[PDB]
Amino acid sequence: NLNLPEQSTRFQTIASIHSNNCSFEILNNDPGYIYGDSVDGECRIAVAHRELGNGLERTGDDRFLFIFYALDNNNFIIANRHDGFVLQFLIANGQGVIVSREYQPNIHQEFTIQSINSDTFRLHSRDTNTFATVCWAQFNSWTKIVSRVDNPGAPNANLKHRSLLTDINMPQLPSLTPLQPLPRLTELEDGGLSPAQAPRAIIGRTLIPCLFVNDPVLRLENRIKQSPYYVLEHRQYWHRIWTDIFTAGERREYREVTGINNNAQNDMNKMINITIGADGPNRLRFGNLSTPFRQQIIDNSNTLGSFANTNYGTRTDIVNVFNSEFHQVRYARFVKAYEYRLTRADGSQVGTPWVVLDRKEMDLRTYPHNMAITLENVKIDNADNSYDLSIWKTPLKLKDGKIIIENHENSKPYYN
Amino acid sequence: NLNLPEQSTRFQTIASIHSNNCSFEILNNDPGYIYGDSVDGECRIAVAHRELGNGLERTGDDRFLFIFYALDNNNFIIANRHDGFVLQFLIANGQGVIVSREYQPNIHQEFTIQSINSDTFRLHSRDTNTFATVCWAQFNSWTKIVSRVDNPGAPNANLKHRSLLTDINMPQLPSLTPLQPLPRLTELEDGGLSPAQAPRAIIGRTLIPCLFVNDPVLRLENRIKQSPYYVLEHRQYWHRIWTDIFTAGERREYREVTGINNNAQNDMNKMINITIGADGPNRLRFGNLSTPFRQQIIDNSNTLGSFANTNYGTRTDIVNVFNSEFHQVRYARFVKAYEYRLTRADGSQVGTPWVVLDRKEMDLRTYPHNMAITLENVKIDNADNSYDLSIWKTPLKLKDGKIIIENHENSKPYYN
Repeated sequence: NLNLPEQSTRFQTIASIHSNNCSFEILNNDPGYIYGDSVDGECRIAVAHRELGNGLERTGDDRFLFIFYALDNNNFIIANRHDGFVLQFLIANGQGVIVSREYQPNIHQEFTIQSINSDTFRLHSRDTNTFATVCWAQFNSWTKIVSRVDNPGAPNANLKHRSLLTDINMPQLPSLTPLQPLPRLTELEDGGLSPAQAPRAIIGRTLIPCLFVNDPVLRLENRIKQSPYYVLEHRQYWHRIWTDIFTAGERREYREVTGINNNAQNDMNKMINITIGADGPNRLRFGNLSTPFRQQIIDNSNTLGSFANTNYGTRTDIVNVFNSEFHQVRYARFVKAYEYRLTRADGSQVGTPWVVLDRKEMDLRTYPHNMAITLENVKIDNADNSYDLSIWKTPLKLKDGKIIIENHENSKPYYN
Repeated sequence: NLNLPEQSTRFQTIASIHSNNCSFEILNNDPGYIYGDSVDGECRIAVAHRELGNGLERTGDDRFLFIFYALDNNNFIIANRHDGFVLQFLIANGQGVIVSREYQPNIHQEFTIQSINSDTFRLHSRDTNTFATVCWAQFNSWTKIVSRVDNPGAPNANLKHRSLLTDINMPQLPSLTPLQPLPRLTELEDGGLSPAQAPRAIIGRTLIPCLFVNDPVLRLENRIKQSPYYVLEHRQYWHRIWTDIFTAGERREYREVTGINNNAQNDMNKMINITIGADGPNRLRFGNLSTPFRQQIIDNSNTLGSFANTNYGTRTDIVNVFNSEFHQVRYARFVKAYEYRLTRADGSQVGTPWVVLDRKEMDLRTYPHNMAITLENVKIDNADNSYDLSIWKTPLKLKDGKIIIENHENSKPYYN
C-alpha cells in the first residue's frame, strides 16, 4: 500500500492542451540561443542557461519525461529522466522563465499542481503566483517555457500529460516483520546466535528520492533511469556482545563497546543527508537535502525526529559480572541493534549498513535454563560525548530471557 | 505502533533546572498585574494579557500541565490542560514574553525542543531565535516567563520536566481490516446487504489534536482533559443504490445520486477543517487549522492530498437498464463508498459520518447467479461542478460479481 500521487510513481510528458504535438523539453542551451520558429521579441532569444523548449514530442526521449517528487508541504520537485536536473522558476532580464538546475533545494524548485478537471492542470510556482506555459501562446511553435501571472490575455496555462512511462524501476518494498525472541541455548557449548546469524526484523521502510542519494557507483543521470527511488530499511536484531562458560562463583570483567562510530555517521550523512541523533538509536537528524521529505521518511521508516544538536557516538563500559549460581553456566549477553540499510530499486545494497548498538536494552540466554548472572559494577571507560552518562544501578540480576530497558529506577549518573 | 515523541503522548510540567520548586504556570492576568516576590523593574509588572508565572508546582494542578502537539516541520504547539490555550511568543513594551492564546495557528505558537542532554532541553521560538526562561533569572521567585536571545548576561534557559501525567485518555486505535467481497444472493427475495448492514473495512485511522475539533458538546477546556486526541477513520463499504426483480426483457430507468452533498462537506469543514477534493473520494483539502499536520494525517489515514480548487459534489445520472436474460432475475447494484468517521478517546461518535459514493467503482449481485443486466444509456441529469463529466460507454454488460472501474477505454465525455 504505497501512499503516493500517481505523478510520483511514473514519468510523464507536460504539454499545453492547446498544442497539437508539442511538449516541455529539457535544453542545454546558453543565453543568445535563437528559437527559429518564434516571432521576434523576448520569446525568440534565450536569456538563461538551460531554458525549456516547446518541442515536438518523441516517444521515449528522456528530455520530455518528468517525475514529480512529493514534498511534505504538498509541493513537488520536478526531475527529468535525461540528466536528473529539476525545474526552477527564474527571473532573467525581467522575464519569468522555467529552467533546469541541480536539486538544491530552494523555494523556486517547488511547484504546486492545480487540477482544473480530471485531465487538465496548471503548474504553480511557490511564492511568485506564476503559471508555466508557452511564450506568447505559440503552442505549436519552437519557443521557450515561461512562468507568468494570471491576467486577461495572458497565454492559457492549462496543461496535460501527453504520454506516460509506467515501467520506471520502482522498488518492491519488503514486508514488515516483528522482532522474534532469541532461541533458548541447547547445551554448555552453545554460544547463541552471532551477529551475522541473528534474524533481522523489518520495523520500517521508506522510499528515498535518488536526487540526494550520493550512490558511489551511479551518477545522477543513471540513478534517475535505473533507481529513481532508493529504499531505506529500519531493521532490528539481537546483537551478542559476549558469551562464556562460568564456574560456580566465577567473576569476569568485559569491555562493552556500544553506540555507533563517527565514521559510520559521516558515511550515512554523505550518502543520504541523515544522521542518528544522540537522543536515541531511532532518532533522525535531517540536513538541508532530506528535510523537505522528513515527515514521510519518519512515518514510513517508523523512526522519530531527533531534538539533539549532537550525533550518537560510541561508549566503552567496563562491566564486572559474578556467577552467584552454584552451577557451571553458559551465559550469552545481547544488546538490541538498530540496522539502517540502503538498497537500489534492483535490491542491490549501496554500502555497509549503519548499526547502532543500544546499551539501554539488553537480554540474556543461559544453559542450563532460568539461570541468572549478577552485574556487580559498571564504569564508563570512555565516551565520544557527554549527552548520556547514565549507568546501571548495581547490583543488578540479569535473568535468562528477561529483557531489561533503562529507566529512572534502574540507572544513575556515573559519579554517584 | 504509535509514531509520536513521548512529549506528545503525556502531559508534563516545565521548569528551570535552577528552580528548587517552581514551574511554568498558566495565568488569566491583565497588564498592570503585580508579581509580589519579584525585584522592581520589567519583571514585577505584567505587560500582556495571560502572561505565564514561575509558580510553586502543585501535583495535579492543570495550570502547570502541557502537551506537545507534533507538527510536520518538527516544531510543536504547546497546549495547557486547564483551558486548552497554547503558548505564544509576544513582544509587548519591547519585552519578549510567553503568553497563552487560542490556537490560531501562527508562527509565534511554534516551538522547537533543543536537547542539551538526556534530561535537559531549551524551548526555542525559531523565527525570533529566543529561548523561554524566568525573568532576570529569579528561578525561586513568583515572576513572569520571558523569551530572550542568547547573550553573556542572559538568564540560563536550560529546562526540565518536573512531573508527568501519563494517564491522559489516549484513544485505542482500531485494527486495519480489508474490504470483503459482497456475499452471493441466496434467492429472488434476497435484496443483498443494505448500506446500514454492509461491513466496513478500516483502511486507515489517524489521531487528530483536539485543538481544532469543534465537538458540538465538549468545549475546549473539557476536550483537552477527556479527549486530547480524536480519531479520524477512513472506512470503505459496498453501498447498494438499487435492487429489483426483472422479468425477461424488462426495461427500467433509475436516478443514481452519487458523490457527497454540499451540507456534509460544510459539516466536515466546521468539525475538523478538512474537505474532500473533487479529484477523488480519498483526496483531502486542508484549511489553515489542519494544514500543519497534513502529512501525518495523510500517512496514517491512507488518503492523498487533493490538487483541486473545488470540493467533491453530487451528480445525478439517469440510467436505462435492460434484462436481456431469458429469466426472472433479482439484480442488486452497488457503488464503492468512502466513509469518514470521527470518535472521541472513549470511542463515542462525534456526529454523522461523511460519505462519498464513488460512481467510478461498481459491482452487481444476481439471483440466479452469473446473470448479466445491460446498461443501455447514461445521461447526466445535473452536477454541482464540471470537474468530472465522464459517462460509461454503452451498451455495457454488468455481470454478477465483476467489479468495473472507470478507465479511458470504458468511458467518454457526456456530449459524445
